[PDB]
Parts: sequence; C-alpha cells; structure tokens
Amino acid sequence: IVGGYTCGANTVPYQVSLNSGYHFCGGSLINSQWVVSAAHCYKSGIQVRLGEDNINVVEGNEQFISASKSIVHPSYNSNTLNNDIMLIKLKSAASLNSRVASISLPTSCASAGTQCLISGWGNTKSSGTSYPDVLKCLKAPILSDSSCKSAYPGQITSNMFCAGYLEGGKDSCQGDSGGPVVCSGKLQGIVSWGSGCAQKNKPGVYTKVCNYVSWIKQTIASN
Ligand SMILES: NC(=[NH2+])c1ccc2[nH]c(-c3cc(OC(F)(F)F)ccc3[O-])nc2c1
Ligand SMILES: [Ca+2]
Ligand SMILES: [Cl-]
Repeated sequence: IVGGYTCGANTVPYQVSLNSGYHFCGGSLINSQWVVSAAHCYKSGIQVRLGEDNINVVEGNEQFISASKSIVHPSYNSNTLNNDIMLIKLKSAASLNSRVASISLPTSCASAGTQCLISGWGNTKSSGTSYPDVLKCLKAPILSDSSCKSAYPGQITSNMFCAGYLEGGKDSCQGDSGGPVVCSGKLQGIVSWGSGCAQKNKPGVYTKVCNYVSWIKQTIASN
C-alpha cells in the first residue's frame, strides 16, 4: 500500500496472508472454511495465515491453516486478467472471534464515489520496493467508469472497476494482490492490477465481486 497508514493490530479481522515460505498475496475470509483471493495469486503450497498483524513475528492470534484446494475461475484470462478471482477452501475451519472474522459478500454493486478500505502487506514505494512488517490500510473511492476507461482504454471489462486517486501518491501495489476492497461492510473488490503503483492518472483496477456472488455461492455449495 503506498500512501496508506498502519491499520492497527487486528482491526481488519477478515484479512489473510497467503504464504509459501514468505507472503506473496492477500485474501479475504468469507466464512470459516473459505477465502477469496485473485486468480493470479494461484500456486500450490499455500498456507493461509489468519489473525496476522506483523507477518514476521508470532504475536498471538495467528491461525496457520493449509489450503485443501484452490478454485481459479474457469474463465480466468491471464493476459487480460478478466475474471481474476479464486476461492481457497481451508483444510480445517478457522476459529472465528473478534480478531478473526469473515466479511459479507455484497447484495448489490457499489457506485462511483463510494469510499472503501484497501489493506495489505504489499510494497509501500511507488518508485522502488519497501515491504512492511505490519498491515497497511488506505481509504480510497471507487471512480466512475468513464475515468477508469479513459485511464486504461480497451483494458477494462465489466468485471473490473478503478478505485484510487488520479493525482498519484496513494494506491495498492504488488504484494497487496488478492486482498480486500471493503465498502460499507461488504467485500466489493479484490486487488488485481494497475500500471506501476501510485502514478498520476493510473489508478488501481479491482475485480468487481458483485458480478461473482452466485458463482461463489454455487461453487462453495458444491465443494
Ligand atoms: N497499482 C496497483 N494498484 C497495483 C495493484 C496490485 C498489483 N499487483 C501487481 C503485481 C505486479 C507484479 O509484477 C511484478 F512482480 F513485476 F511487480 C506481480 C504481481 C502483482 O500482483 N502490480 C500491482 C499494481
Ligand atoms: Ca505475526
Ligand atoms: Cl474502451
């Protein structure tokens, strides 16, 4: 997260860290045995780490659970990143409390201007790499479709939305991929891609979760 702030320990209880010997992506806990992340974060050997704040120190509240399986959207396109969403089922269910909790899926899409919270352990420099130990947060608004398409002509599909600041300086970045974009208590986006991090007129692009709720429900109901 570039231009963000320290969230504070366990203030974002649905945030998870996907780990393979190091943190490589974020994700969101939606029920005690399922996590939602981005399809481009897919790899084998994933351990899901819940209740984290400093990812390099065991401080208490952490639950490390292995992934039993990851389900990448069948229409995911790695070249356009269209349908960039993945579901991860946990080997055991997580113990939910106030430090570990799931987030609700939306019943309707969010509109432009909605203020959301983006969090993650990704890079904090727009020019270079500084990876934080603790969770960083950024409050950002959803932009209009016209400004988003004007910023990335021919690259935005109906399953994507832009959120951020056109003046540059505040944005999600590499390492934040797969994590949550929460607006009014509902998971509306997943960190997907952007051109560099916090560059002027190059906002972040997020997977539009309201377009996948029946797919998430049907897939969880059959696995
Ligand atoms: N500007 C943004 N809002 C943004 C957000 C997530 C990103 N994730 C990545 C990303 C970049 C990668 O390429 C690199 F390793 F060459 F930096 C790889 C994975 C990523 O998720 N870039 C990103 C940019
Ligand atoms: Ca820790
Ligand atoms: Cl276009």
